[PDB]
Amino acid sequence: KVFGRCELAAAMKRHGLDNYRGYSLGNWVCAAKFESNFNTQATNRNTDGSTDYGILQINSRWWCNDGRTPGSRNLCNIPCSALLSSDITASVNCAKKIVSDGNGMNAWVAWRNRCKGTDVQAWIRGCRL
Repeated sequence: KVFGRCELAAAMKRHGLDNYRGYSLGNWVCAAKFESNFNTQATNRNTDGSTDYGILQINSRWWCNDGRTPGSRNLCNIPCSALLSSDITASVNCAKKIVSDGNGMNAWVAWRNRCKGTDVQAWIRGCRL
């Protein structure tokens, strides 16, 4: 499912992501935009052979099991197919785990190189949330 900008923001707020570990809702929308483009089915193979899954392009190396990432962990205890569901609940649950560590939303390359430092608030602008 390809989300709308505001639709998604609204859904993430519902899931306890607005200012989660100090990161306002616009940061999360911005990340989704440049990670998946709001498409929950986005998958992307990494050079190391791990695969990024879903709306927030969560990685098989650490967070989920795709059954083909040798030497990996599954710290969110989920199949990576759980991350392509149009119900964003496992993506968001697993995001809270990733951001709660020590590198924050710097774990998301697209956030760091495309959101960090921006007027991220623009991503929830004109959204009835």
